[PDB]
Amino acid sequence: GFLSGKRILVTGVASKLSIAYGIAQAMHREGAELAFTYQNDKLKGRVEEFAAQLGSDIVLQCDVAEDASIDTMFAELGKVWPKFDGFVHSIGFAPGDQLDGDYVNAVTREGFKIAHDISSYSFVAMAKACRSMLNPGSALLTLSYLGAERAIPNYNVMGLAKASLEANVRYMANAMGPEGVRVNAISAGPIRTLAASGIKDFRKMLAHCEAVTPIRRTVTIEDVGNSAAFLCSDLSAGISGEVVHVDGGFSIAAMNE
Amino acid sequence: GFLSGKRILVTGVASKLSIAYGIAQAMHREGAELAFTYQNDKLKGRVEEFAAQLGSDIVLQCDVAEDASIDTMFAELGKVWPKFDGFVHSIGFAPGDQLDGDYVNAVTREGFKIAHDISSYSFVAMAKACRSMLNPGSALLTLSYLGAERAIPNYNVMGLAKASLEANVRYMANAMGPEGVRVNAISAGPIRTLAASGIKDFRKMLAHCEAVTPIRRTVTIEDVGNSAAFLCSDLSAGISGEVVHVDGGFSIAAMNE
Amino acid sequence: GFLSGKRILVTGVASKLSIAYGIAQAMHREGAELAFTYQNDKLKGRVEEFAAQLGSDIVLQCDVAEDASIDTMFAELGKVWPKFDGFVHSIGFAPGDQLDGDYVNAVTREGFKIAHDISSYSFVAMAKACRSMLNPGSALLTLSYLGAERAIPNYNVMGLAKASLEANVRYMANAMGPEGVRVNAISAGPIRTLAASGIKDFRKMLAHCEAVTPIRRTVTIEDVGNSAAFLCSDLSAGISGEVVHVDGGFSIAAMNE
Amino acid sequence: GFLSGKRILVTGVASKLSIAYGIAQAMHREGAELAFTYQNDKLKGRVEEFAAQLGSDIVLQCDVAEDASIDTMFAELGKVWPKFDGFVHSIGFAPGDQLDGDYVNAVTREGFKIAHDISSYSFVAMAKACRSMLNPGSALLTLSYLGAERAIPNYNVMGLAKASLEANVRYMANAMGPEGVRVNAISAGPIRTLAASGIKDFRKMLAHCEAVTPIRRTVTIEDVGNSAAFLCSDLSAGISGEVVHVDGGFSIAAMNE
Ligand SMILES: [C]C1=[C][C]=C(S(=O)(=O)N2N=[C]C3=C([C]=[C][C]=[C]3)[B@]2([O])O[C]2[C]([O])[C]([C]OP(=O)([O-])OP([O])(=O)O[C][C]3O[C](N4[C]=NC5=C4N=[C]N=C5[N])[C]([O])[C]3[O])O[C]2[N+]2=[C][C]=[C]C(C([N])=O)=[C]2)[C]=[C]1
Ligand SMILES: [C]C1=[C][C]=C(S(=O)(=O)N2N=[C]C3=C([C]=[C][C]=[C]3)[B@]2([O])O[C]2[C]([O])[C]([C]OP(=O)([O-])OP([O])(=O)O[C][C]3O[C](N4[C]=NC5=C4N=[C]N=C5[N])[C]([O])[C]3[O])O[C]2[N+]2=[C][C]=[C]C(C([N])=O)=[C]2)[C]=[C]1
Ligand SMILES: [C]C1=[C][C]=C(S(=O)(=O)N2N=[C]C3=C([C]=[C][C]=[C]3)[B@]2([O])O[C]2[C]([O])[C]([C]OP(=O)([O-])OP([O])(=O)O[C][C]3O[C](N4[C]=NC5=C4N=[C]N=C5[N])[C]([O])[C]3[O])O[C]2[N+]2=[C][C]=[C]C(C([N])=O)=[C]2)[C]=[C]1
Ligand SMILES: [C]C1=[C][C]=C(S(=O)(=O)N2N=[C]C3=C([C]=[C][C]=[C]3)[B@]2([O])O[C]2[C]([O])[C]([C]OP(=O)([O-])OP([O])(=O)O[C][C]3O[C](N4[C]=NC5=C4N=[C]N=C5[N])[C]([O])[C]3[O])O[C]2[N+]2=[C][C]=[C]C(C([N])=O)=[C]2)[C]=[C]1
Repeated sequence: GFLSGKRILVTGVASKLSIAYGIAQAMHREGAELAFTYQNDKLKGRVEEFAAQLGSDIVLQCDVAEDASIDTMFAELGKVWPKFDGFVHSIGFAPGDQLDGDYVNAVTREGFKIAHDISSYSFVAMAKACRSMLNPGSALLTLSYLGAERAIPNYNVMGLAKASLEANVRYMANAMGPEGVRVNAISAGPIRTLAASGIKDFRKMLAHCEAVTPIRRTVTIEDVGNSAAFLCSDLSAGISGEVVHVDGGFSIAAMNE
Repeated sequence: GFLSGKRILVTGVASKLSIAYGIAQAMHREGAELAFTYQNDKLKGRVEEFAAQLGSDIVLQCDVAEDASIDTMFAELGKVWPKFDGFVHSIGFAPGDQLDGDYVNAVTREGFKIAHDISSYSFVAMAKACRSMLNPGSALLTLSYLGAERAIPNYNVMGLAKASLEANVRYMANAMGPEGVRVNAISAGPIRTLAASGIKDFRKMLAHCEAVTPIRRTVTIEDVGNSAAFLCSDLSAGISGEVVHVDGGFSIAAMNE
Repeated sequence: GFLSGKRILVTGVASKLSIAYGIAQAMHREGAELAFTYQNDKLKGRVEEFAAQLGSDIVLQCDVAEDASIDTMFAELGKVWPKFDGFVHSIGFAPGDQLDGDYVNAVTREGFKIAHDISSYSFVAMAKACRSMLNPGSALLTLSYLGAERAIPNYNVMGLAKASLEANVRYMANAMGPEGVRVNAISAGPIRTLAASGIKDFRKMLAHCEAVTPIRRTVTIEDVGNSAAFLCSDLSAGISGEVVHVDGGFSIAAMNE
Repeated sequence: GFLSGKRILVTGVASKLSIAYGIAQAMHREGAELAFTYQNDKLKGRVEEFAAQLGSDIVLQCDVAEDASIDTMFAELGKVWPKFDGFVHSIGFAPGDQLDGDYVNAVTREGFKIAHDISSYSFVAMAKACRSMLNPGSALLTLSYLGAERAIPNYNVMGLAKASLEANVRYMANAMGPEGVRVNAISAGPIRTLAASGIKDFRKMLAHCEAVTPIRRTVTIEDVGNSAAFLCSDLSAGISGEVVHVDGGFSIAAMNE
């Protein structure tokens, strides 16, 4: 496949509904060698199981809240992947109280802080820590949301964190391009799922989106995974510092009703 | 390849330096069946020759200045491709007097008109004419330039035409998504070439670009072709109405010096 | 008045409800000396009457479709204002057939032509004609619509025209900057009126807007007039090449329902 | 004055050269009643003196790092202004180590934290504290920089902070709109000063700008003050959630050299 020869590290797998699961599957199908991380002991077994299904046994703990955890993970990856071709950052977080109702009333100093630490800083943290082990032609990827560009109900502070993330993509791209590294983000649409969200009234969001999206449907983790694989392959060599909208055209339309 | 089974029509091939040549090569490598058009008798033989090299013998005349030429071409394609999976619009034009010096002084009613007719209207003209023969899952693609988003010296009126083009992409995406059609544009960087441009002081443009581009180089028709092939494949199903910047991050940086 | 000592030329007044009327009223209130042009005989008296109310007797014909018309209007204007300080361009026209239905179907070569010629080229056309009559510190203004940036049902090719116009603003800005001239555009939201708009199902556009607009109402020609006055005044000295949205935060929110 | 009958609170005055000083001067000139806050004891007298010149004796301390500080400042402010009409937020801070060199290297968890906390969260923090003291028709203003939108050498994490701030503007705009409050930001260009900036090789930023800025000069706190006054006045009633660029067309041109 177009990823054959590539050794990628994938984060934020938590279930078969996880965007990163979809990305992992796709990258594997295009012939990449994958490594996985997990946040805690609660997820360890699920990921190990998924890993194995995708021919991997490089499963490491990483909680991006702790620089030490990041360092230690990269230290262990190195034993087996002294050098590698990048990573997919699919992590995010904020306290629930934060995503409910009036943004001004909801937001707090600490929530803002957490949302931004986990959801935005963490991406560069990882780059900072594995910078030396990345190969030229390596690609870093993160996932964002329209929430960052427009004010979305209930999305509240994640909107801010995402905007920070997308700026991060650009500052990182600029900093690392000269050494062979490309950095982009995929801004995906709300994915239709069964589970339950943090975004309040997500179910509606999905409903409305399908009706007014040019392609007339929500996207899938497949849709998202296919773009990520491309964006992480040498086929995208000319693209860096970009936020690609994978939302079936939702963002470019208006008043479709 | 990821384009296997796909029947694409490619325009604007004029030489081995043509962006569309690069797109054609790439699409062919990913297993698509290609058809070509040519503007006039002066180019007919070169294209026929390229076509053959890419296993095609569907070479038709099309001058997008004439609706009749468009209709007639689509009529003939139909004999052999009653239905097909889209097309790549890589056409553009403006009178030379137009791209030299102060924009206000240079621009004229007629130049503006021509630039916009050929460079922007032509894309929807083609869609209008082959709408009925497109298959669900079909993808339409055009090529644009930063010139459309920023004021670029000498680029003058093409800048306007390009802005019209990029708006066209969105209006077309919105109109055709519901029937299975996706429409995007690639905004490519200035490509390093030997030939001579219409854009005055292009050589400099290339020079400056390489120095301040995050990847530290100009892109290639390969870079561009690889993105187009992806954007025309089912791998991009979740992307429509988008203007993807394939310029190695040039647009996202500033004052790099 | 912050406009005191300015001679500004106002285009496209056609009723007490026209956006240009509101721009005129504000400018006059802020101390500007005004002049008016009208499109054709049928509007002569009306405009002649408004002008009276606005303490002016400078009323000329000008059909932007004709270069000679523009040359002449300025030739005449200069008999009384050999130098002035900016002209407000509130003009645009598409054939109605163009504004209803599927863009791709509705669109036509001629329709496209006319829309851009009148709605876009015209703005530079006038700049070009009075360039030497302008004083340092002059400012040119035009009026856009969100349709330039997003696909909006029925707006169709007007959307492409506006996009072209907004690109014009920057090119013009970049060319006349060094000689003391600023060029900007105001992108107004839909203004609730009683008459009938050439734009299809506009009433609904109105209803929807107020509900989801952050300020919870539609803007007035008053609101628009005021921003207009400011942008043509020395108070906006640091602003050029700008598309200022004056639509109550509408373009920035998403899924407010 | 178009600000007559308004009570506006001004933040971040630290010298005669501070952007807030210029915003104050303009607002005062346009008839606004002003109040000031200072960060710490070391600035008390200075601000107390400016205020005097600006016909005010409302001078309070406020360190946005502390919620209690904000609560108290407003508690005190309310003894004299139980209701007012908007506060101007001209505050931001990063640790210097952060602003020099390779972003990825320079950056650090704490640096990132502080930058966003002070430069971004603070703005909503204040909104949140005086929300009930605000009159219908109030307006909040903040100051950004192009670094939010583009990667700029050395600006580094401040770039992420600003991006976060600009997202805040929209979220805030969308939340307080219905209750009569507008929120906007002015993205100013680099202002030529004599002192020394915490920002690295800034002088050069200055030199470069004037050369390539469409108006061919840097903006003044005067230019910025004026736009500021307007945006906090009823004249800008139709404007909310907006990032107005006040940098002489700089962000819009490309390759002017
Ligand atoms: C409260 C809350 C939480 C969280 C959040 S986040 O994450 O951020 N998100 N989510 C979801 C969503 C979103 C958006 C929209 C919609 C939805 B977001 O905002 O973003 C997202 C993210 O980023 C990504 C992913 O997602 P998904 O796949 O879905 O997810 P999950 O499965 O859950 O996963 C996640 C992950 O992460 C991790 N972490 C956390 N924390 C941590 C971690 N790691 C390490 N460390 C630490 N500390 C966990 O574990 C998991 O695994 O993508 C995105 N998106 C985008 C777009 C769209 C989407 C959808 N879904 O549709 C998604 C918020 C709130
Ligand atoms: C004067 C002048 C002319 C022209 C023009 S255009 O075309 O538009 N262009 N070119 C170039 C350039 C540009 C931009 C930038 C740079 C450069 B533009 O603006 O755009 C472009 C286009 O669109 C496309 C393509 O290109 P290329 O590939 O290079 O080209 P060629 O080879 O030349 O080819 C073209 C074509 O077309 C055709 N046509 C015409 N006309 C017509 C036609 N067809 C049909 N009909 C009619 N009527 C011919 O024949 C040929 O084949 O892409 C683009 N780009 C973008 C970006 C970048 C680039 C580079 N190169 O770098 C490109 C202008 C002015
Ligand atoms: C069918 C058609 C379509 C369109 C047109 S227009 O003009 O272009 N428009 N209208 C309306 C509207 C719009 C948009 C949106 C909405 C609505 B549009 O597109 O735009 C507009 C314009 O531009 C301006 C102003 O308007 P108004 O004021 O409303 O209107 P009127 O009153 O009618 O005025 C106009 C004018 O122009 C003129 N012209 C024409 N042609 C010509 C002229 N002049 C000279 N020459 C020539 N050739 C007449 O006469 C008159 O005065 O603004 C805009 N806007 C924007 C935004 C918003 C708005 C509202 N309304 O809301 C508006 C056409 C047709
Ligand atoms: C090292 C560092 C960095 C940064 C900062 S900041 O503030 O942030 N900045 N600065 C400067 C600049 C910028 C940008 C660009 C350029 C330059 B930034 O980033 O920003 C700015 C700001 O925001 C505003 C204002 O500024 P200015 O006026 O210039 O300054 P000053 O005078 O110094 O002021 C400030 C203020 O703040 C305050 N704070 C702090 N912290 C705190 C406070 N308060 C309270 N609390 C707390 N905690 C002090 O005190 C003072 O007063 O604007 C801006 N900008 C924009 C644009 C442009 C510009 C110019 N300059 O050009 C500016 C820091 C550090």
